[PDB]
Amino acid sequence: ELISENMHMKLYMEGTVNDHHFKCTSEGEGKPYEGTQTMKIKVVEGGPLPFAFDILATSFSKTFINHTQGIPDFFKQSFPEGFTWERITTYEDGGVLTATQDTSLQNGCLIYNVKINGVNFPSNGPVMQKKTLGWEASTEMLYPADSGLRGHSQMALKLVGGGYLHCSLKTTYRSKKPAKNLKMPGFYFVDRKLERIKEADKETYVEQHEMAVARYCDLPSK
Amino acid sequence: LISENMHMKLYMEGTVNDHHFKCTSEGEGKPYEGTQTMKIKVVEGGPLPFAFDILATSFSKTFINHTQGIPDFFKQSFPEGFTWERITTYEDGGVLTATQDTSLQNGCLIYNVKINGVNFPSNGPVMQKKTLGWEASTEMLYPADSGLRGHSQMALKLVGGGYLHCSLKTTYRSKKPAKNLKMPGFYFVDRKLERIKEADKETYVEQHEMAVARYCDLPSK
Amino acid sequence: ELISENMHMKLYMEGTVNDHHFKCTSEGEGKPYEGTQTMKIKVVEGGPLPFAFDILATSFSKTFINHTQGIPDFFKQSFPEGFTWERITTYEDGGVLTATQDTSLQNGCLIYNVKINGVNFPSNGPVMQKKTLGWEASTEMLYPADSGLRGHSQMALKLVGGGYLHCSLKTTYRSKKPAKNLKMPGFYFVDRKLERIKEADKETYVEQHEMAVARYCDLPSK
Amino acid sequence: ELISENMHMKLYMEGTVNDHHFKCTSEGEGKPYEGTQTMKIKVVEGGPLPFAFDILATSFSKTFINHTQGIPDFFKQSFPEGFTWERITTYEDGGVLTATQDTSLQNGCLIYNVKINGVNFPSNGPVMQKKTLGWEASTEMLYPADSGLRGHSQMALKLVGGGYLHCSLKTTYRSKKPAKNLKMPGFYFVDRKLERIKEADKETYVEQHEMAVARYCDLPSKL
Repeated sequence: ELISENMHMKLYMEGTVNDHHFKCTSEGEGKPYEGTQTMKIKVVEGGPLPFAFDILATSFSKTFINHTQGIPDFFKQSFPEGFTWERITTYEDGGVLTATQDTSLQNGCLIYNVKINGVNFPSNGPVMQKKTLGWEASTEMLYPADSGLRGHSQMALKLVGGGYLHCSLKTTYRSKKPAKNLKMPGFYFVDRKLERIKEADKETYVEQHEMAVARYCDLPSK
Repeated sequence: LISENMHMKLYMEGTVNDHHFKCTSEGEGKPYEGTQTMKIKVVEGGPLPFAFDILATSFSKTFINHTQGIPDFFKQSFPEGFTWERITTYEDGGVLTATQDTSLQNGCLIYNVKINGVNFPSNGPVMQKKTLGWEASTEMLYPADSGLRGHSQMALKLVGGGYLHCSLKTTYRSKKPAKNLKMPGFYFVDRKLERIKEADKETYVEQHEMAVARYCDLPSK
Repeated sequence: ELISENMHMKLYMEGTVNDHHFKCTSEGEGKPYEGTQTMKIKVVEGGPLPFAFDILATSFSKTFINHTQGIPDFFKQSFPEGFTWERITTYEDGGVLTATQDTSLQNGCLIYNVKINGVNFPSNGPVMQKKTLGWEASTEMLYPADSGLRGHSQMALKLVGGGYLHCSLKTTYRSKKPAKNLKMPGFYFVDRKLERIKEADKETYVEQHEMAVARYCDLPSK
Repeated sequence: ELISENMHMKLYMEGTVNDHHFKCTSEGEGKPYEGTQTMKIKVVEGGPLPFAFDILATSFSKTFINHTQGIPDFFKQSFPEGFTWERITTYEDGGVLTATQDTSLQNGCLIYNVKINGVNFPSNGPVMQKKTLGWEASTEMLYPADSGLRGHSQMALKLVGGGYLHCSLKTTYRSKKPAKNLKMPGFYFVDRKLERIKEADKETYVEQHEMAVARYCDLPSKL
């Protein structure tokens, strides 16, 4: 395939959260079939960001899911054409972050381009006041809808002092390959753990590692 | 206390949109293995004009297998018991809200449920009965609001192959004083709720649930 | 017709908010065609309530709307048979209150039967802390949907210390009269001011007054 | 003062709805104190759009609100520096449109820069099917929150064949003036009517007019 066992990525991100404009770039590498990857990210315009970098974590990679149990892999199948995703993340204290993303393969490097637009993050809440400590593990459910894949997830943001801020994600993933050339999956889950591995200079340099494994529910039917 | 085999007794009243109804049920399960079966009868208001699936999560938190040493909020709560309060919101505007009392009286678990559903659309899948039961789901739980907050989503199978989506937001509240309980931190519950029998236009239903509490499996760092 | 210019009502309410059960009853009088009405409310079981009584205010009367400009009156038309309503109110701090109601006409008296179910009101928010100070005015939009009338509104709840807690209402009103026997309205608006006029005994006795007037938007068109 | 009885505007817009990229520009003029205005709009990249232009209507001007009854005018007071706004629009059938906007005054011309990001518009919904017929009238409620103004509104989109698609708007309006150089409004309403006046070329050319008037509830209080 066009997708080898070891892969590199380059990403460009532009966005506004509330009234704050910024731009980021990243480089990473990963193991697409093993479902692991690492991104090294730079905030290159608008830094330091007045908000916790955590709210941008999920906008930095769907090729790198280990699909088990024979679940067809919508993302890997989509090459050489590529795919797009579009998401809304809604925080329980009224912040909203939308993202739309293009994924292309050029010269055997994955290229990501992301546009972020966040609005209504409370100015005295944990995100604008940087009281956050990263994400717990999460499970997304995916299934065919709207001519691609729909994904639904919920995630919990660790807060200083031991509490949690909740959010939900609703995504639609769309293949640039025609649908007659795809073996579509049915309903399944992706478990993931996205972890900050280091940061420097007021979150203007960040490293992230994710592991992502696709699976069915392993419980028996009666 | 709660044994390896327990029985349960349930009464439920509610209104969906404008339709009033009552159900009862009786069950038998294994709390530490986290399996259970409920045998349900619609006793007033049957046949319901909406799919019975929307009532499924309202018929049992004692019956979760809490593995990996996770403190068990529900089993710990007895003899005093606990409550839960939930909103289920469907993507097409239906909303089902539920509040529940769990007691224990002479070795029997006793469940009392009130239901209030609104805004279920007239020509949507629930009211037109085009649903085919729920896929498996995962709830995340963590302390909040003086008990445990649970967050789940679920996908209702539709005739023809599609899905209707719904989010659940629950608060579970122990009747046993905070000082007498060991709280868990963040964890998941995986479950599979299946209809195993029906009859008489969904006025008699049997459901089986399996539920297991765990942490994420994935290597860290 | 059966709706006179001066009318009485009696109400019975039952419900639970989080884990707290309660019952209320009330009696009222008002002027249906003028859109004004007063309800005198008693909390008869579960008093005193742990939550602000404000969250129950909108669950205590759609016959008393002044329908102006010839807008057909879905509610006064539905008698003698009556109507039902069902609503969800969603608070921006995670509280949710749903209510289902039956409105009948018996010996010249309007009879209301309300069931309340409120869930997830945060223990540190204004409702549970009893730090609220009543509602601002609001405007509902209504239009035919779902074989009845759909209503959408938003309300602002005044808070001790200043500022507001926002909620949104989504309702469906349903006539017990056949469609063929109703003149349906098109799209319109109802302006209201609901005000607490009296309270005693830790909110176990309350008096509310509402003025409601239906209209179209009066702005010139192009 | 810097805001006249007649003002002109220029706008630049960049965005993506679902996976479709586009840019728009427009110019208009209007009467800030009578709260009327007209915008003529060109799609200059990505046209003809595969979605209903109606979803972009509210992202093309808060200076043109007639603030009656003495209500302090957060927007007109903010000049020469200007203000920003950020909004989420949520459609009952799953589509979401967020927008962030900068409003500036340069050369006695009002300048708007907008970025749109919409996601998850259903393929068989009226918006993706271009089966919409413009907006009914609407009311916004506004009050101080978060060091700016919070706005909540709801709108009904007319549909081919009858009936409506609902959406809610939640906005935060932020002044570039510091708070101690502003007289802040309390709670109030804005009534508006945004109307499509002309269109050409499969909606690649559109004229909208809006009238907006600030007011309190004029029902009598019993308190």
